[PDB]
Amino acid sequence: EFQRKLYKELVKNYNPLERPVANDSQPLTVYFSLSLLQIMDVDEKNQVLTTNIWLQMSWTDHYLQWNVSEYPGVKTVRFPDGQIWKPDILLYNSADERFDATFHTNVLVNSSGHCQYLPPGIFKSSCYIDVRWFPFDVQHCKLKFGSWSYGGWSLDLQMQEADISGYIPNGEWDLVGIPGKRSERFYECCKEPYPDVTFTVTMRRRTLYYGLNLLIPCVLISALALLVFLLPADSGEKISLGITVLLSLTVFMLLVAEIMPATSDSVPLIAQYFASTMIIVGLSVVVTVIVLQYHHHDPDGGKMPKWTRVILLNWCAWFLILEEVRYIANRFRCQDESEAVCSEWKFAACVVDRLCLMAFSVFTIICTIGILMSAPNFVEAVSKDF
Amino acid sequence: EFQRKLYKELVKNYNPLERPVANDSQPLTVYFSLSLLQIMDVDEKNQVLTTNIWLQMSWTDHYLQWNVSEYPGVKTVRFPDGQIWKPDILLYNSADERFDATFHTNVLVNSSGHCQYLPPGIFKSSCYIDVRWFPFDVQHCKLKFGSWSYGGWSLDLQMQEADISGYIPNGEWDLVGIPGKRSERFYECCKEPYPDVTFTVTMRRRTLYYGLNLLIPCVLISALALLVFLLPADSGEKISLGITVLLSLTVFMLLVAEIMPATSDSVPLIAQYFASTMIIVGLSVVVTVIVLQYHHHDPDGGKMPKWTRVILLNWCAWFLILEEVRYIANRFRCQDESEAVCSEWKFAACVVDRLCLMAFSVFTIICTIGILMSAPNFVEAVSKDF
Amino acid sequence: EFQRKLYKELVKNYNPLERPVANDSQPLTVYFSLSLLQIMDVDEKNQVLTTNIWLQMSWTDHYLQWNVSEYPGVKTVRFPDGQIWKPDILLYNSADERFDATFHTNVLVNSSGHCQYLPPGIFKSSCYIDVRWFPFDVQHCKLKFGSWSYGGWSLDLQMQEADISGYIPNGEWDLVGIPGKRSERFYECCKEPYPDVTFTVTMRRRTLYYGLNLLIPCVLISALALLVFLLPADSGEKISLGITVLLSLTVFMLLVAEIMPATSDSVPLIAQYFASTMIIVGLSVVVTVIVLQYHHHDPDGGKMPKWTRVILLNWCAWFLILEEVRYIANRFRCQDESEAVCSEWKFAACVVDRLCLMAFSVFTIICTIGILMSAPNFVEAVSKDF
Amino acid sequence: EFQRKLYKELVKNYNPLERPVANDSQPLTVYFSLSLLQIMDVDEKNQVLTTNIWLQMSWTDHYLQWNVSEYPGVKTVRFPDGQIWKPDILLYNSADERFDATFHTNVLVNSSGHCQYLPPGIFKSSCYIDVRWFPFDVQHCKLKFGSWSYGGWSLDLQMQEADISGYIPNGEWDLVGIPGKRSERFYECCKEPYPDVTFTVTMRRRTLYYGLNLLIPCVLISALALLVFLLPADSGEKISLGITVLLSLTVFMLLVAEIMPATSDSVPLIAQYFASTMIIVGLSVVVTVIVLQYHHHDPDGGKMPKWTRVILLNWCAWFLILEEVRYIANRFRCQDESEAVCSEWKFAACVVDRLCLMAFSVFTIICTIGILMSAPNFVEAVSKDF
Amino acid sequence: EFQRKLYKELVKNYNPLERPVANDSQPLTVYFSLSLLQIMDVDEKNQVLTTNIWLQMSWTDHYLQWNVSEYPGVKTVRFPDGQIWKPDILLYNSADERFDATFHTNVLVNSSGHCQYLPPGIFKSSCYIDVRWFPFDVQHCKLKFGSWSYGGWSLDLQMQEADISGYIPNGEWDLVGIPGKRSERFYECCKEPYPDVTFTVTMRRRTLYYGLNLLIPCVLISALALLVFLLPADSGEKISLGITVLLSLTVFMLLVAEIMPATSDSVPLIAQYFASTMIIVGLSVVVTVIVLQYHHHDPDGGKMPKWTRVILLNWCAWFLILEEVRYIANRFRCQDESEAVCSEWKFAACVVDRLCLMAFSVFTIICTIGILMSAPNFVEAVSKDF
Ligand SMILES: *[C@@H]1O[C@H](CO)[C@@H](O)[C@H](O)[C@H]1NC(C)=O
Ligand SMILES: *[C@@H]1O[C@H](CO)[C@@H](O)[C@H](O)[C@H]1NC(C)=O
Ligand SMILES: *[C@@H]1O[C@H](CO)[C@@H](O)[C@H](O)[C@H]1NC(C)=O
Ligand SMILES: Clc1ccc([C@H]2C[C@@H]3CC[C@H]2N3)cn1
Ligand SMILES: Clc1ccc([C@H]2C[C@@H]3CC[C@H]2N3)cn1
Ligand SMILES: Clc1ccc([C@H]2C[C@@H]3CC[C@H]2N3)cn1
Ligand SMILES: Clc1ccc([C@H]2C[C@@H]3CC[C@H]2N3)cn1
Ligand SMILES: Clc1ccc([C@H]2C[C@@H]3CC[C@H]2N3)cn1
Ligand SMILES: [Ca+2]
Ligand SMILES: [Ca+2]
Ligand SMILES: [Ca+2]
Ligand SMILES: [Ca+2]
Ligand SMILES: [Ca+2]
Repeated sequence: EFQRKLYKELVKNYNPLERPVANDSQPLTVYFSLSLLQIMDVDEKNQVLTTNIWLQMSWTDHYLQWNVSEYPGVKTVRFPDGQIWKPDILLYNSADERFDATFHTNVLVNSSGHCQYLPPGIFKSSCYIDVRWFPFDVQHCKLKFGSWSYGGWSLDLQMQEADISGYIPNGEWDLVGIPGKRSERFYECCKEPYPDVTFTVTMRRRTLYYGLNLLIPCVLISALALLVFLLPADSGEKISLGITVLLSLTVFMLLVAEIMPATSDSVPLIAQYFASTMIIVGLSVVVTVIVLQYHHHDPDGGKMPKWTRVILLNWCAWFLILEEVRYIANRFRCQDESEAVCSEWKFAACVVDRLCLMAFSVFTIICTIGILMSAPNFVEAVSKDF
Repeated sequence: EFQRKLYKELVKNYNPLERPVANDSQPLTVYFSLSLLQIMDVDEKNQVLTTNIWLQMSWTDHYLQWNVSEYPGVKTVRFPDGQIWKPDILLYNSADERFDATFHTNVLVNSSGHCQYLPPGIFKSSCYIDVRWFPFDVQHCKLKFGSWSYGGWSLDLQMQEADISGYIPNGEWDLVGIPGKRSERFYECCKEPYPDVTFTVTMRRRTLYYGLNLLIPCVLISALALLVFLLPADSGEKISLGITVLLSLTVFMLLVAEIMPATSDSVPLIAQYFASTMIIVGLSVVVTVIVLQYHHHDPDGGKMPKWTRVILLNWCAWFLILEEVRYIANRFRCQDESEAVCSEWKFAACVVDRLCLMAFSVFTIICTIGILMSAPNFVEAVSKDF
Repeated sequence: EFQRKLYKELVKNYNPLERPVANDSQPLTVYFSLSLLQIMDVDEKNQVLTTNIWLQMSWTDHYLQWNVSEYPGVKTVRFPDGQIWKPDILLYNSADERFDATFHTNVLVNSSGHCQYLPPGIFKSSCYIDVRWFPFDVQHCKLKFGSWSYGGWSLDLQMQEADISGYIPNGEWDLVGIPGKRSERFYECCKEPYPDVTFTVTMRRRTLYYGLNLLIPCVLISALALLVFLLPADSGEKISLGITVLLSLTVFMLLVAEIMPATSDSVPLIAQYFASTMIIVGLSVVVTVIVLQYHHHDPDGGKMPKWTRVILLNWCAWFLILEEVRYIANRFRCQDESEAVCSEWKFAACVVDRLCLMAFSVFTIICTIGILMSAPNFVEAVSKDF
Repeated sequence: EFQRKLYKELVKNYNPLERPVANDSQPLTVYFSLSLLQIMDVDEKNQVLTTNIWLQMSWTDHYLQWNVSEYPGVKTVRFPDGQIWKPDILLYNSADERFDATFHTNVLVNSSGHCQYLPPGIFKSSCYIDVRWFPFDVQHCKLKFGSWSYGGWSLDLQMQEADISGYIPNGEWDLVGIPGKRSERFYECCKEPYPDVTFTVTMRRRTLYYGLNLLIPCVLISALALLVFLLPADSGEKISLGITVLLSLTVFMLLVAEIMPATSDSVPLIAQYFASTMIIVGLSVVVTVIVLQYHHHDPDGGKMPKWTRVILLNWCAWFLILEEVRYIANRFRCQDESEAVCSEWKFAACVVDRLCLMAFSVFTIICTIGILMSAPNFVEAVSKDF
Repeated sequence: EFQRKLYKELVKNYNPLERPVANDSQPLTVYFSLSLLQIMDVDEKNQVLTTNIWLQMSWTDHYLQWNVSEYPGVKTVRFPDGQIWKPDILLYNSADERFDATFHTNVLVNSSGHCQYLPPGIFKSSCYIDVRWFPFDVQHCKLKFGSWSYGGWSLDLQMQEADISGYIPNGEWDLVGIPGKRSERFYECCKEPYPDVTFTVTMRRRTLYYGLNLLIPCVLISALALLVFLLPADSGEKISLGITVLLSLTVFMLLVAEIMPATSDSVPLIAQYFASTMIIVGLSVVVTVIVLQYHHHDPDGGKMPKWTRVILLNWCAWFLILEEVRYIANRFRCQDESEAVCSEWKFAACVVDRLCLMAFSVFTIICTIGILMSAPNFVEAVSKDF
């Protein structure tokens, strides 16, 4: 009864286009806040963050004011999208391909005129993904909200801290925080400042999954590569193992690239270490192969080039019936002679391959300690996850 | 005729914004229920549940009341979305990217004013997927329904048990149940309690498909690994078989990861067993390779390091014309001597590889019995499916 | 002219919510039919059928009746979605994620009041896919159409046979038929029966493509496996060929799984045969490997275990200067002795591998004849396609 | 000014449902044409053609007629979707899953009443893809446009030739033509003929990309297979090369299948040649393997079966101290005897493998000349592209 | 207050269809500009550019003019989509499949009547991708904006330079510029010129990512191929390494093809070099195989064909008790003779393989220098990125 009379009374001359202020010269104060419920996805490939959030717009409507005594039993009313004025607040850095993911809901109003609007949304935002310290990386993905057509002189957009009380842990990501910042900016379009509220979702990646799925294979690859660098040139399977380890490493680099963006602002350290040890082992497999097929015939066949020889040699010095039996026995002695000789090529391949092992060791230690001493602390993270 | 007169009469002063209650101070009772028709998909990768469901809202409209005698032959009327009042009930934990998948249908009303609303929907919900006990896992995926803008003081949302009479078995999933729970909650947004109805789809996975597609290959891999651990170091194909089994196991781990989420709250036991036996076999292939190329030349070459030797040895003890023929015959005797010797390295690789087999056996038994004695009972499940 | 006057006359007091019947107590007869134009897709993975169809609703509107003499030259009128009454007929088992794929078109009306409505649609329906007899399988995919809010007492939904005159052959599927069935059902929701019309698209798969793409490789794999089972244990490449055939077979099983659902109600016979011959060949490769590395040293080394020996043996029985030359000549005779011996292990591996070949042959014949004598007759199908 | 007065005047009694003709008994002439801008995609997998096109509807509105002198300065007016009458012309064979991709734009009208309507669209159409002559194939993909509810007695849909002046070459496809055909048809639905306009996009594929990406590998595979067929049975790597070439060929067949539909109306010649040479090389690898492990022991071991022997033989005929040295010398002579023998199996494998090479050559020549003499001429196409 | 009175006053007789000009004979000047915020994606496969942009339409409405003194405190008003006139400006070369990605926002108006409209959008445009100079390529992707139904006589569409002040670097692409061009064009549809504004996004690709992910493997492949060409025919692993390098190269070519379009207007130089060195190494592996199995038996077996022999030879010339011991010793001498011979086939394979290495070197140098001296300068680009 009184609800019907009130709804009829309020919409007599109401104009949804009108900014609801008694003084048209004064701006309208809008308290905009956010409630994060769940981080639904982080597409590092497309640099997209898919979140579930409830916005919170609170403002005052000078015309929607009634007296509870006049209308007993009704302390609230609801007004849908087009029946009253709502701020045109939206997400600037949206990637939704509709550019507005809000599900328009009812606006709740009470006698004093305080209007609440909590539109939910599956918001897809564009946030820059940093993979320099992968996979022990923290991402600061931004959500920039603001009014499109209402400026500071017409809409004083204030900020209230974001709400994470209802947040549901994702499992693959850990929500460090979601701080907000209200900033006043000017654009090369318009003479009025347009305030914005930027909420910076700061979240840290969880590494147990990638610790047992990815890093264990990686340590296996490293150990196999060290094993390859330990086998001598004459080893039968040192060339085969090098080749096989190469192909596995390459496949696994492609795996890393599948889930990582093509942005050139930085390179995943894991992939950089991959490529490094990759060139190192490939160079070692190639050197062993050139030593085994070109230097084999001559004890000083690979030493003919002036440069190759002097390099290796000086650098190593610095760094360290009767006649019948006659014929057959002579030929057998020649066989024995031809079967049991090694020359400076075995020693050279051992030196070169030892140098390759040393180069590989310089890279493993440096990368391991560097990833340990990363801005997203690795020691503390593993202490937490292990 | 009378239908036209009735439709004209009912919408005289009706306001769809008005909550239809004679006493505006009293809340409106809404009986919300659900009818599950088919589980359409379970994207474990994105942790999404795609279901087909018919909602069931039943309430009372004080203004839509007629007398059948006055309007003979019309016991019902239908009102579409915007012509009368419907509750703003929706799915909180939605992932639809429209955030409302309901197809708005007609509201059915009878003379007493009892209004029915059964909007169908392809609902995409966010539910946490537990893969700890994969693939013998049960999932409790939640569907949280509630009114967005109407609170307990305005909408007493009651719950009626869900309906599965029309449910169609998926084939890959078995519907254990769909119990409901009505809860009253407060939010850091608003001073009124907002009741919700949470239906917990509890469903168990079917394993015949994964029993013959996945587990049979797994047992094959395990048997091949045991075979690898049984072959001696001198075996020609023990190093090749280890490598090949490694690559197959890795591929198959990647297969598991393709269909499993990256959540770090737990690890699939199948994948954990993969990684375990993987490191075990790789360590065994590596040990055989170091024994075959570094220890080969010297009978006590690998025994030079103090630590390696003492470990193996003490632990094993605790755990257990004439002159022409002269020359040629002497050299042939030397050949015979050089061709028929084995040393402590064969025994050490047998001990080490035997220890690797023992470690692999400790893991196989433990994991097999553990998966047998899982909270989602495995013995009963196989009894059902086999 | 007269068209304008007629359009003005008809919408004087028309109410689209009103069911257009002179007697409100009587139901309205709606003849619902279907016209299938093209089967666009069959996603066996998600069990979805994507079709192009034109619905056909024919009914009678008591209020849209004019006299052609009064309005010469106008025998028809068109009314869009919201201007007049249309039945709320829709597809129950829809998977569209809008749950209504109809493109709302104009309703055609003639002087007698007979209204036609032929909304086209790309309908996505959920139909259970049976892969038991893959790839010689027929699918009965259902399309259940019905009114959502109008029951039998208000809407007598009759069925007219479906129209395939304009159907376009898909090429991968053959349309055996599309019979219809009108059924009256009750639901745990409502006191009125709600009739439905179910059209059962019965279509058979075409196998020429899969006959030359898939089955030819399969027969190749089978022949290679038989070849593996024919080679003796001492064969150099019998262990390598077994391993390679294994990996190829596994890859090809994964190919089958890529296009097949994970439903556990049945298993593709092709995949079952895969897994069978897979375990058989793997067991044979494993047996040859255990015979070649453990039994090699001793002529009765594998015969030490009591059980292994008795099994093989009894089952086979049921189933079937001078002194210098002295030294060197003696050692050469010892070499000759050591170089030219085979023992009961060659015979045992031949017996065991022969038994593996017999097991493989029992499965090939049984599966080939079974697939020949399938409910979707294979002999007639190949006669048609070959 | 005059524009406002004109817009007010025209919509006085206008009814968008009314067909705008002075004589309601006469049909309305609609000139429908098309402007193709870009072929955006050809999904051969789903048999879908994605095009960018501007429709062109031109007709006459008897009621939208003004006098320029009465309204100076306004020679045109614009009317959006629902303000005036537009024909319900749409694409019958659409695959858009909205079934109408037109972006509704303004209708342009001039004093004589001539109305223009040029709605743009990303049209997805279903067109049958012929891969028989792949990749030198031409596709005739149809676009069938027509009015849904207006028939010949009410809408005389004329055709004007399509416009390609603004067309942008795709690069992967060459637009041979886009001829149109206006046809009058009847349906098993309705008593009135419903004319249609069918534009047949006839386009030819470009093969430089597939000439250097695909065909070069193919010729490599063919040469490797010929090499395999040239190596003798005793060749060490003839069995390995055959196996490796097999696996590569299979992978590359799967590549062809990835981009080709599963339609069984025809088979890609490239894939047919693949499968042919595949069975040929596999049969040759298998024959060499049976000759190398079963016939090896006995010079007439493979000649025991009556059938195998007679076949090969007749068909080939039609087609073409002292005693110490005694012992040791005798055994060495036996070694020499056992080391240097070949028998009828080498000759038989050469004959059989030569026959396999001949079968492979019969197929290569036949397929190469056939693809040369294809309905989509290959010689002229390569002359153009090379 | 005054805002309400103003909003009521302005919409008294306003017609959104009316072009807002005092003189209907004169055209309306519309200043159209653009603000690029972020390049979201470049799908080279489908030749699509996904951008985030804010349009900027500025024009004048003769009817929306008020006096600030009459309405104090209100200097601006906002009008949504359908309440006033907006130009029908859209993107001609759109690929959105809705063909309009603009999110319709409010139109801002001030007392003088100057109307601003800044609709944001995720615009998907079709732009031709040039991969000739991959990956050091620059793309000129066009955005053609224009009015659909308003021509030059009615809409003088002027251009203002695009705004990149708020642009966010993508990371994978570098924004060289976004120049604009206003052009007047006629169409085979209409008698009036329809001006357009074309903004040409000129952007350069970043190569650090592809420099360490892609090019490093490529140089590895090249070095391995050179190594293959250095090994002699008798090398044991020269045939295996060639085969393995072949398969890796092919896989990596497929990787290039995965991210590259099938357009035949040009070929990626990287892929062309792939195919070249691929045929070269395959020809070398094939030649070594024919030399090793057909020429082996006879020292002049491959020299029998007249052509093969003369080619190689002339081109190379231009380019450069007692009797017992008797028997056994004689047979041993025959063994020695048979074991230590090479013939003109080793020299011929060295010559041929040397020629293959020379052909490979002619291609490596030519392609490396050509890519260095590309229109998108490579030396400067690497100087920037390295
Ligand atoms: C509210 O309305 C009641 C009843 O009309 C009246 O007595 C009271 O004065 C009003 N209060 C205010 C603050 O206007
Ligand atoms: C219903 O209407 C009939 C006819 O007007 C009247 O006789 C009867 O009293 C009414 N019943 C009620 C319960 O109002
Ligand atoms: C604006 O309005 C004020 C107040 O009515 C009036 O005094 C003044 O002359 C007006 N100015 C113009 C330029 O019309
Ligand atoms: Cl009508 C209008 C005026 C200004 C604007 C823009 C200024 C800031 C940046 C985007 C939006 N808010 C957009 N529309
Ligand atoms: Cl106007 C309004 C008031 C309250 C709410 C919220 C309170 C609970 C949680 C989501 C929704 N229901 C949302 N909108
Ligand atoms: Cl208002 C209303 C009443 C009944 C129904 C349901 C009964 C049958 C099954 C689905 C639909 N038709 C749906 N809505
Ligand atoms: Cl109301 C009505 C009448 C007829 C038709 C159909 C007849 C032809 C084929 C499709 C459409 N045009 C569709 N709707
Ligand atoms: Cl009503 C009408 C008239 C003309 C046009 C076209 C002419 C130019 C090219 C596309 C569009 N602008 C489109 N619609
Ligand atoms: Ca991710
Ligand atoms: Ca799944
Ligand atoms: Ca399919
Ligand atoms: Ca394609
Ligand atoms: Ca890209």
